[PDB]
Amino acid sequence: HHHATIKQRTLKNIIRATGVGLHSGEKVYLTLKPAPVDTGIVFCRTDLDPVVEIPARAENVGETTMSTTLVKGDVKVDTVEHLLSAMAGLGIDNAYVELSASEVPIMDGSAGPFVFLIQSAGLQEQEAAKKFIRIKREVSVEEGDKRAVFVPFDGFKVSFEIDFDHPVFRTQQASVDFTSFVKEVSRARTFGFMRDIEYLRSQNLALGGSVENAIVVDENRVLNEDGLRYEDEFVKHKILDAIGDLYLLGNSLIGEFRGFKSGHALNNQLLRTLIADKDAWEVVTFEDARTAPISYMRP
Ligand SMILES: CC(C)([C@H](NC(=O)c1ccc(C#CC#CCCO)cc1)C(=O)NO)S(C)(=O)=O
Ligand SMILES: [Mg+2]
Repeated sequence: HHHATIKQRTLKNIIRATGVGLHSGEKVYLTLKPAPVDTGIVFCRTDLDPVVEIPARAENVGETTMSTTLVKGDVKVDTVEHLLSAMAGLGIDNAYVELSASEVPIMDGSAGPFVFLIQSAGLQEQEAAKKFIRIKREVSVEEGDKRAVFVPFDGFKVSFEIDFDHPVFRTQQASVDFTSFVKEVSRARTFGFMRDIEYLRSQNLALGGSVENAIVVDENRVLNEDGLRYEDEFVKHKILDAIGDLYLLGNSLIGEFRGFKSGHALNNQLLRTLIADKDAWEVVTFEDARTAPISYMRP
């Protein structure tokens, strides 16, 4: 009976998965491996000689059209946000993500398969304190009517509001206080509208997309035969995307995020503004899990 530091976590065992890239349609082999303390999440292109390694950090984000992409020179890793959301939701600090192709596999469009594979392998607590980024001041970015904000909050909470001119919503808004990740949002799938598909595919985007890995919406209806997993699956997926984009900070957050029609580009603009404003955040640890504002599942 004593105080217990909240510790960094990595994988207990290797995870292997095969899939297809949502936007490239390429077949890709994925391997998640444990990593030492303070490594962070690092993506490794193992189809290249030499292997190119890209830390999953805000400073390495290149394009943010359709998905969050990591770049180093001529080498990219596309669509990292759903896997990163699973890592953040489960509290994984350190891991190598090996990919045989430029895009993370889409799986079923959600973080569900990733959390299942990770939790089946199990997590391993490590002998070093977990570092948190605590929001100390309000930080806001806007572009037009889009908005993304960090607010101080003793915990971790994400709110999101979207406005789509579309019958399938019959405004969607949701707030989640991390209730917890596996239950609340992990299973929420990405979505696409048929009105955009021919244009997107002409741009070598959405080439792997299908009803097997996305909610496909036409003029009026969801086309997936078995429908939605949640009444508010769309905005729940926006929250999933935000959690993964925010994990590009490299540490879990103590604070609140509020998104208003935000997406990957504005999310990354928010992280860059936050990092530059060192008055607005500090790195903290917790030597006694009992007085911390966050708690994590058993490993
Ligand atoms: C929701 C987004 C934030 C983004 N999703 C996409 O990009 C996406 C997803 C699915 C399809 C499809 C299909 C099909 C079909 C049927 C056969 O042609 C196309 C695009 C995302 O989840 N990023 O993390 S989006 C678009 O609002 O930016
Ligand atoms: Mg998404």
